Amino acid sequence: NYYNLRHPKIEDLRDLIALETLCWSENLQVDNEEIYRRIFKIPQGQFILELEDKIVGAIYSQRIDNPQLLDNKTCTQVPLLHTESGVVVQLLAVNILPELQNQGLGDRLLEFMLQYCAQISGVEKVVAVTLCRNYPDYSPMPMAEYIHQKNESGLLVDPLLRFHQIHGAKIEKLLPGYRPKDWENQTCGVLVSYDIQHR
Ligand SMILES: [Cl-]
Repeated sequence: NYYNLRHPKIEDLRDLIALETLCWSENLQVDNEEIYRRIFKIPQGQFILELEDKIVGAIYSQRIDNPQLLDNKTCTQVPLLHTESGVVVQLLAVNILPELQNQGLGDRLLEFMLQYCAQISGVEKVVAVTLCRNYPDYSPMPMAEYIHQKNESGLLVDPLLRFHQIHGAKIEKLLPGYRPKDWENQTCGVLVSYDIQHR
């Protein structure tokens, strides 16, 4: 329960690759080179969660000029969009070791990140391209309808979209072809946005 939150160092590389493998299927993982880019080129944009000298989580980001740039892109191209002075922070992933999920860690990490981005000079907006977890249970309902499907009390039915919703995200739109290998979601990412102006 003794947690530390810090920016990554190069030495974290192998543990963060290990975290990537544990958190995502092979088709959904980013490659080792991208983990290295984040920690070498943009350490101020990433946060690592430690539990007694062991990494158990990470939240990642980069800065881009505007969300429209994400249209018609794949996840492997989006690193090329990074700009040092971009007014939009793009959250790239929230990773929590599966054995430690549903303990509020993701919640705390996202909140911290959101607060942190709100005080970065020049940053106007935060967005993320996330994805559904349970679309195969609802197929063939169109994904464009599914991503807004709320139960009777109003939380989104999809647990990954709900996570963003409960932290103040607005579901913007589908991004077809964002993840060519994500066949359960028919390649589609989901763009969400955070209004950070109150922060
Ligand atoms: Cl640059």
